[PDB]
Amino acid sequence: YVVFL
Amino acid sequence: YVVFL
Amino acid sequence: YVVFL
Amino acid sequence: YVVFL
Amino acid sequence: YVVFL
Amino acid sequence: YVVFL
Amino acid sequence: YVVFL
Amino acid sequence: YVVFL
Amino acid sequence: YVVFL
Amino acid sequence: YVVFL
Amino acid sequence: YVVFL
Amino acid sequence: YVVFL
Repeated sequence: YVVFL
Repeated sequence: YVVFL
Repeated sequence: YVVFL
Repeated sequence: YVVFL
Repeated sequence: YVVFL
Repeated sequence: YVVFL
Repeated sequence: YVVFL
Repeated sequence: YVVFL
Repeated sequence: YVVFL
Repeated sequence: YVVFL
Repeated sequence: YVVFL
Repeated sequence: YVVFL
């Protein structure tokens, strides 16, 4: 799981 | 913005 | 699953 | 914008 | 910002 | 688990 | 601007 | 996937 | 502008 | 994943 | 600006 | 993971 913002 | 899972 | 915005 | 799954 | 797990 | 801000 | 993934 | 703007 | 996928 | 702006 | 991961 | 600004 990865989120980049 | 990116989300991956 | 991937979302790019 | 792209979504793929 | 990034979160990965 | 990693978060960078 | 470029995004690639 | 690539977008150039 | 170009998008390819 | 890469974004250049 | 660049982000890559 | 790398960000340059």
